Amino acid sequence: TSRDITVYPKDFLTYFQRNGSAAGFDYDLATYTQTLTPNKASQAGNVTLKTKVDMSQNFTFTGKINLGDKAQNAGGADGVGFLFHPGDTNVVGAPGGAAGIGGVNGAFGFKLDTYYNGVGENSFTPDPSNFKGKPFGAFVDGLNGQAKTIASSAQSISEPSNNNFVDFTMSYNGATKVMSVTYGGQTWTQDVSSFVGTNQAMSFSIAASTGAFMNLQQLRNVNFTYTVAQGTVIANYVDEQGNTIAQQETTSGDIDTPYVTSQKTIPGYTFKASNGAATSGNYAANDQTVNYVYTRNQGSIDVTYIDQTTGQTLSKKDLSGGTGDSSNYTTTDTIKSYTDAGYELVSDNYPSGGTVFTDTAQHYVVNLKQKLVVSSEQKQVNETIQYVYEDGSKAADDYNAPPLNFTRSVTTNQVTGEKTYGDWQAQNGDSFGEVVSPTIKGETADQLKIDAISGITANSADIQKKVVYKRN
Ligand SMILES: [Ca+2]
Repeated sequence: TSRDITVYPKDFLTYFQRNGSAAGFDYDLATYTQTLTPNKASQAGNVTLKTKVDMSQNFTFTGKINLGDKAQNAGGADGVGFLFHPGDTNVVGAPGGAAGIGGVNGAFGFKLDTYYNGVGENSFTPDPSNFKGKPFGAFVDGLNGQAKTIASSAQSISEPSNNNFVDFTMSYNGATKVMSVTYGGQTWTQDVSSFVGTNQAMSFSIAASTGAFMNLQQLRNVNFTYTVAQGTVIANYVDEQGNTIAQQETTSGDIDTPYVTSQKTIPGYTFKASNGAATSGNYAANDQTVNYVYTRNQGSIDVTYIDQTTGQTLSKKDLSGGTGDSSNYTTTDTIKSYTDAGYELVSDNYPSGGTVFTDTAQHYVVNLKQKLVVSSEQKQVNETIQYVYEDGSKAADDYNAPPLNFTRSVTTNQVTGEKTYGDWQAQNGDSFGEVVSPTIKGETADQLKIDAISGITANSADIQKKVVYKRN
C-alpha cells in the first residue's frame, strides 16, 4: 500500500494530539516520554491519532508504559485505555471504570485497569469479580456505548511500582481481525472481527484517568507501523424540505488527495446551492458531507378570456404548480359567468380533460363575442274611410285600404342591451289608392271620392277619414 508508514519516536506529536491532562506536558525529546496524567487527583489526558487506521491491514504498536508508583490498596488509579472506534478522530472515551473506551459507540480495545470498579455506571459494567482489588489487563466491548470487560481476556499485570516503564506491544492481523497485546510477560489474543462491524477504518486513542486515587501515567519510545485509512466524501441530492431525490454518492480516497463531487441534473428540479463541504477539495480523515439542494420545478399555465366584440381581455387566470401536477382548472365555470351575462362562446383551445404543469410554459385562450339577437319589428299604416248618415249610423261598410306594411331588423346585444336597427323597408308601397265613395239611393255625400295619398313612410300616421251622407 502507498498509505502505509511507521510513526517514529521523534515524530510522535506529528501523528498524535495531546488532549486534556497531556496538553500541560511537552514530549521530552531525550527520553521520548509523554505524560498522560500526572500524580494528581481527577485527571483525564489522552493521545488521539490524527489520521485513522485501516482495520483491514496489519498494524504493530510498540512502546513502554509507566502505570505509576502505587497499587489500588495504596491509593493508585486509574489505568491506561486503548480506544478503537469508527467515530471522530477527536472523540475519546469516558474516564474511570470506562477506562478511555466506555461512552463511545462502536468502541473496542485493551485496558490496563489499575483500579477495580465494582459499582457500575451507565458508561461501564462492573470489573470482573475474579479481580477484586487486583490489577488486570483486558479487552473491552464498547460497541453499545457501555464499556463491558471481556472476562476471557482478564489476566493479572504487575502493580504500578516506582514509576517503572514496562514493554507494551499491540499487533493486529487484517484478514483474521485478530489482535495480539503483550504487556511485560503476560500475552492476550482476541478476534476483533465482531468489533470492526463493517467499517474498515477506526479512530485511535491512548487514554489515562485518575480520580480520588492517582498515578503518574506515561508512554515512552512509541513505534506504530500501520496503514493510514482513506478519507470518505459523501454527497447528497435532496430537495429544499430534506427529502432525498437522487442516490447519495459516497466516494473515498488517500488523505490530502483531491476529491471531486458533481451537481446532478435532476428531472423535476433545478440546482439551488451546495451546503456542507466544498464540491471540489482534498481528502480528510473525518467524513466530509457535501449536500446539493434543488428547487421543485414549477410550470406556468394561463387561460385568457377575450371579448372579440371589443378585442379586449375579459379576465385572465394564472396557474403555477409542480412540473407533473394537475391544475384541476376547468373553463366551464368562468365561461358560465359570461354566457349567463349574455356572451356567446366562439372558441376554447383549453384542453377538456384538465392540464398538467410542464417545464415549458402553456398559454390557452377562450374567445367570447357579445351575443347579438336579430329581432324583427313590423309597422303597418292603414287608411279607414267610414261611410255614415248625419246621425252617425252606417250608410256603408268602412273601406279598410290594402295596408302599407313596413319591416326593419332589430339586432340586440345581450351584454350591452344596445339595439342596432336596420332600415324601415316597405313591403307593400307608399301610395294609398283613390277611394270613390258609394252612391246611396236617396242620399248625397259630402266627399264624392277620397284622393290618392302618396309618400307614406313607416313613420306616417294611420289615415282616419269619414264620408257624411245627407238626404236627397
Ligand atoms: Ca476500573
